[PDB]
Amino acid sequence: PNFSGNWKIIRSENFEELLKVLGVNVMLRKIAVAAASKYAVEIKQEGDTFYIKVSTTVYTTEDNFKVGEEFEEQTVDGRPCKSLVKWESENKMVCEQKLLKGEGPKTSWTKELTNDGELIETMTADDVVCTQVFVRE
Ligand SMILES: *C/C=C(C)/C=C/C=C(C)/C=C/C1=C(C)CCCC1(C)C
Repeated sequence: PNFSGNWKIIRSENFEELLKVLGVNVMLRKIAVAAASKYAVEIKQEGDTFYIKVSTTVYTTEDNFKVGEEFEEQTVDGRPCKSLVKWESENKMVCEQKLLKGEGPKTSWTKELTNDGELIETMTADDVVCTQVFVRE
């Protein structure tokens, strides 16, 4: 049992405050928080190669990477960035991002497989950490 599976969110904490740090106005933050209640993640892991598909009711993106190899994605607020994933431990990885253009808050994410079958994702902007918890569908 590795990261592979179809994961459905059961809990999201501090997501609105993450988007506030990132400059989203209140009305869209509330609509984004509602959209995150349908957040789903599909993972296929082969070694340190990861295929990820993150989706909501009306949107879906893919985001494939290999640990230790730089790649391009977008920050949570949508700005292009270059990213590098490393292991922290057997079942936790950390990704550091650097903006491709301009400046902005410092952003990163983590994924972790817990002993109790949960997937925990965090997303960070400066001081503020959002935590989302998933279970296998
Ligand atoms: C390893 C995990 C990854 C690459 C996931 C990143 C997640 C996002 C960029 C999520 C963004 C969201 C919005 C901007 C609006 C509300 C719904 C979300 C959670 C899909």
